Amino acid sequence: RSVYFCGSIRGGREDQALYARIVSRLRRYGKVLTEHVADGGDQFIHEQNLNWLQQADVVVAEVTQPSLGVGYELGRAVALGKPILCLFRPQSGRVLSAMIRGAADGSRFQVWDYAEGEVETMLDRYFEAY
Amino acid sequence: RSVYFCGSIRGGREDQALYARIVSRLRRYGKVLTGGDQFIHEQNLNWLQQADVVVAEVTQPSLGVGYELGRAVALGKPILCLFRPQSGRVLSAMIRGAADGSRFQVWDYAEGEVETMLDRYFEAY
Ligand SMILES: O=P(O)(O)OC[C@H]1O[C@@H](n2cnc3c(NC4CCCC4)ncnc32)[C@H](O)[C@@H]1O
Ligand SMILES: O=P(O)(O)OC[C@H]1O[C@@H](n2cnc3c(NC4CCCC4)ncnc32)[C@H](O)[C@@H]1O
Repeated sequence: RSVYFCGSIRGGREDQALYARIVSRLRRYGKVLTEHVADGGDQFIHEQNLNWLQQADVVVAEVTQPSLGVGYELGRAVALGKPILCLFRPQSGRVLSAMIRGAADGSRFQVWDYAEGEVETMLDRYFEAY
Repeated sequence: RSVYFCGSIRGGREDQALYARIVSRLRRYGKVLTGGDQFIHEQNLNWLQQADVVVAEVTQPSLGVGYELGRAVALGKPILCLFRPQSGRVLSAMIRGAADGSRFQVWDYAEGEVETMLDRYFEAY
């Protein structure tokens, strides 16, 4: 089973520690294809990621930090019909993009509010139901 | 003929005045098309499917602008991305790496140059 994890890089690395926790937890549920997010130029990066996205069985995104790449990955993922879980922290004090919040089906595309400490329990809840 | 314009909102409205200028200039080249959030998403995707060209100002990081570009690429839309390196920011590798120089172009520009960059692209067309 393949999992594609999305999180901000050039959008900012403020949530890196949280990304590492998410990736560690995701390894219980499959192979994390994009593990370097939590640590040939741009063309290669893009194509390598697109190939991984096509292979992935599920896409998990932490969407608290605004990022073009995370948004782009989610857009491509929806077009591929992938099951998507977005995780957002309201305590950040920001309001989540209407385009992400509004993409929610509440089934194939889920957007869940969580508190920083609960990330592991949220992922367990999703992958128990998956 | 019809144009979808993308720019950061909840990502930050720092460049809002610039966006307005982009939109004014786009009017010469086509019709600019652009629960609560569910409706906004549905409306925008409808416009995106109808669009003949997609233009995005990608200087301010934004999930929504990224998502629009992802959806637009999957639909094979011609895409122009405009980026300001004098902002001090480095552009997303996923956006820059998506470019192919034809159906997906990324153009670096300086403050005051945006209209001429638009004129060139739409004169291609
Ligand atoms: O850099 P932004 O915040 O626009 O996008 C981050 C998202 O887009 C993908 N991404 C962005 N830059 C990446 C990247 N960059 C290289 C590794 C560090 C410097 C260049 N490598 C792999 N994936 C990348 C990641 O999977 C991540 O989820
Ligand atoms: O809000 P972010 O920065 O994630 O995304 C902005 C992009 O996504 C679309 N968008 C986001 N919020 C929108 C919106 N209303 C939101 C609901 C209250 C104000 C913002 N109305 C129309 N389009 C919107 C725009 O076309 C814009 O290009």
